[PDB]
Amino acid sequence: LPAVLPPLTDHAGAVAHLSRDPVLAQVTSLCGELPVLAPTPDPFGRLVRSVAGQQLSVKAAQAIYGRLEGLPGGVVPAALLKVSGDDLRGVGLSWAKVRTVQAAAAAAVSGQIDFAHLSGQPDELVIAELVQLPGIGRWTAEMFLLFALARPDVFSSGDLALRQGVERLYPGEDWRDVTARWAPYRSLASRYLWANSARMQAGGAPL
Ligand SMILES: [Cl-]
Ligand SMILES: [Cl-]
Repeated sequence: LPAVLPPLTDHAGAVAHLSRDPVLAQVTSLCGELPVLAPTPDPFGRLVRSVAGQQLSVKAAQAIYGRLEGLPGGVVPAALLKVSGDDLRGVGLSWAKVRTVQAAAAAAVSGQIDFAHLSGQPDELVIAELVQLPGIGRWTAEMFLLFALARPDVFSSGDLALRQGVERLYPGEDWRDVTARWAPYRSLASRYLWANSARMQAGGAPL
């Protein structure tokens, strides 16, 4: 299993590598600079945030996480296990999200997932353990690795927007080939695909 690649501290090297693909050379120059992501000091809390916010507006997502933070002991595994399913519903969580949050907390206290020690674990091992939680599939696990843990080399082949972008920009090409070239910077490449979609949604000119 590939060794864990550290988060980027700057994007200069990444953009030069990606810019070897003339499609990304254009996309990166049209979209400009993207902020450098810092790996979270609290993977558990960031997982709960992600789960809680799913399908909600940005303001609603922040609000509900704020209500979780307000429960006794906050967004900490042992504390969350002492809150009733009824009081978790009470903060506004769907039953599906209650079950996911309880399952994640339970996995933390039982040692099934060691959220304090993810940094040494290869992407696929972290993914496999997250996937075993109800309501967390591969896509959610991969989004977590990319955005929460700031891992540099994640291409989520289940992300509709990424796949549509590759289809659009590289018609007739094998996506596995296209995206392999971007390694070891598939996460930044993905973020530039999402940025390009947002650019097009704002009225931008196509490639
Ligand atoms: Cl909800
Ligand atoms: Cl998922």
